[PDB]
Amino acid sequence: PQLMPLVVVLSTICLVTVGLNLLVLYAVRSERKLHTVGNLYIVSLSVADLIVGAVVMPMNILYLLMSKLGRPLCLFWLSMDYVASTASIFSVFILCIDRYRSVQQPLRYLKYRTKTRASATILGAWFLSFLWVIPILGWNHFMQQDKCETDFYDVTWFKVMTAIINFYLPTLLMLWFYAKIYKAVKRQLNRERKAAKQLGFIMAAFILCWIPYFIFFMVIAFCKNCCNEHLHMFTIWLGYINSTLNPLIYPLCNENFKKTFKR
Ligand SMILES: Clc1ccc2c(c1)CCc1cccnc1C2=C1CCNCC1
Repeated sequence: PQLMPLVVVLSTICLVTVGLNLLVLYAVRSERKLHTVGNLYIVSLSVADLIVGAVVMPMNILYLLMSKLGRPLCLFWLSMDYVASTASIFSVFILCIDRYRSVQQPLRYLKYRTKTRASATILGAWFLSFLWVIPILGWNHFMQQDKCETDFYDVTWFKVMTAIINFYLPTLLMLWFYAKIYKAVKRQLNRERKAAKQLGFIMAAFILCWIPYFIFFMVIAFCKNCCNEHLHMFTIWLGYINSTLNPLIYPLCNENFKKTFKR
């Protein structure tokens, strides 16, 4: 009776998130000058972003309006949320791989940046994401140990290991890549400058949005009586606000999106 208007606001977030994602997808599939050989990489993120919104928005809202469906639907919800997040933070990983390779002194380079390899690496990211999904459905039947939380919530060590891997290794390798990109930018004395700003703003938006979620998650990872239902919702939804913002963060630095966004 005192939290429903907030639920309505989070529901209103859905329309703009889905609209922005579909707008980016249509922009890529329309303009040849915008149909860049590398833009397809970021498209993966957008596609993942779109999935996120849908597969998370009503269901999680249906989690808030209701108090504490069945097993298959909620399990699929968790699995697809996990695959969407992993696919996003590996589309960004592929983007940083490609920026690192392309800005590294391109003498015997620029010949491994085609579109077939773009599709191949996107397919590989999707396949590895599904391989990460498989544990969500099959935590049981592999090991032998009303609400539907993560199935391995009672297992602290696996939780810590997966969080550590899927945050540190992407984010730390990404910071390495961004630092070397910035070093190359500084030594190479504007489109490259705006690409650097785009990568920097995407980095700032995750780090800032998913540092509270991860810090509180890792505090939970060793103690149970340390976070209620409140200090977690306000972090998950800042992260999803970040996912919504990324389609609008794209034109801020790479503003070639002018004509296609105002057709
Ligand atoms: Cl960068 C990032 C940030 C958060 C998460 C991931 C990736 C996926 C892996 C992962 C593993 C253990 C616990 N939580 C998660 C995350 C979730 C929970 C499900 N809903 C989406 C957010």
